[PDB]
Amino acid sequence: PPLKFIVKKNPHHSQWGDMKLYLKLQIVKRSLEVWGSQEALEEAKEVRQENREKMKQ
DNA sequence: ATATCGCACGTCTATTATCCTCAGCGCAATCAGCTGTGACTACCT
Repeated sequence: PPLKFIVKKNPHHSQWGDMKLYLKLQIVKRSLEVWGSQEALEEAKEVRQENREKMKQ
């Protein structure tokens, strides 16, 4: 299902607020569904940072 | 004839509300990967 969000003005200045906020539980559930497991997500972020280091070098 | 009031001529000081440089989120610059065209260079059995 689509994930809803709340457009809440930032507690800081009125410079550019109106930030979107999502429920943490829904985001975690969606991430687990997409990636299968938390270990897969950890491996994905590790290989992403490794690729970032490879690209910068 | 000499001090004295009206008028003027300025000048010092102020009972009082302005212009600079740090913040998420979405559209655009960037990049790795892959492939296509052409000739080249070479290497094994």
